[PDB]
Amino acid sequence: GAMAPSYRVKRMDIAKNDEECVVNAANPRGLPGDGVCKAVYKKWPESFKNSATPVGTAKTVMCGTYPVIHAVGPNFSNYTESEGDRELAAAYREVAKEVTRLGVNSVAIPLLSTGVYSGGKDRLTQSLNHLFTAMDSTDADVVIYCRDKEWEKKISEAIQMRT
Ligand SMILES: [Cl-]
Ligand SMILES: [Cl-]
Ligand SMILES: [Cl-]
Repeated sequence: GAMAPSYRVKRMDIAKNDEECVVNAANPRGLPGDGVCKAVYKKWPESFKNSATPVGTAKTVMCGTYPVIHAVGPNFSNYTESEGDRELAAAYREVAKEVTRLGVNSVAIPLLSTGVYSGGKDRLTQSLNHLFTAMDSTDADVVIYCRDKEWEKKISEAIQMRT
């Protein structure tokens, strides 16, 4: 575990992370996809061997010795708000199980279901709060990756609020 487990936020491409493993915002079919998923496919394409997994789950595939945790959030275009919220919470719970099992001291994580799976809604707070619920009991250093300047400020504020 990390000496003093922390949360941090960075505004940059998660494919250039400085952590011991990465969480992909995957699709259920293990396809290259777009956004975070396409960046992850370009950087770790070996990790997409048998990476298909259902919504609300995470499946880890090694690229060399570097673990890629494929986490499948719900597409809110297809799910009800209620069922989508349950599957989004579940995906993060499965990420915490994998991070624990791998014994890593640090993980790079995107906000699941906040881009093309958002159903056109701002889900920063919803997604981040499910991330915290799952990861708070882990002792890995968590580094959240985002691309928008206003998102970086709001995520940083939420981290700092808990102290
Ligand atoms: Cl970048
Ligand atoms: Cl997304
Ligand atoms: Cl973003």
